[PDB]
Amino acid sequence: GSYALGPYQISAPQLPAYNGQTVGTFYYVNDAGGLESKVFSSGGPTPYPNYANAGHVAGQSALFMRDNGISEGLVFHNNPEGTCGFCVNMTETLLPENAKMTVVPPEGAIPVKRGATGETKVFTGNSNSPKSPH
DNA sequence: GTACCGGACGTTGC
DNA sequence: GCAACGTCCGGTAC
Ligand SMILES: [Mg+2]
Ligand SMILES: [Zn+2]
Repeated sequence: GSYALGPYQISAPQLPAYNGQTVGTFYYVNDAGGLESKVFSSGGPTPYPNYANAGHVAGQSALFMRDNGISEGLVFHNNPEGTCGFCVNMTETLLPENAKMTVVPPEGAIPVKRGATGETKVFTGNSNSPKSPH
């Protein structure tokens, strides 16, 4: 399908085959009207190791939106197992208040473990901010 | 190499 | 109310 982001109607872009590391592409709209994109990769150092979803594509996207003050965003990833239950329950925490970010798993995704979902999830950030690690 | 630990948030089962 | 459970993660004990 095609998802709306401001005035744009964007579909899923080409992503590398899932090798074991989840790679994703994140789209937003700049303070002018143009469409910008950034690639996020699983792993890497995170400022919140106390949140199990901070190392994921959805968590890195949420933290990016919080840092750069982005209100709307749209991310596509390539993980066939879907979006983990952590990213389901803690994204709105990580996300700044009233920020809208939809996470689109690859089409045809099949969850395996508990909490993982294969459908699109539209998160709405809550007034809660992430707890400091120390 | 395998096997756990662990913060943290909401869900499910009891 | 409480126990298990969820990583795309590192880190620690065998
Ligand atoms: Mg929040
Ligand atoms: Zn996740």
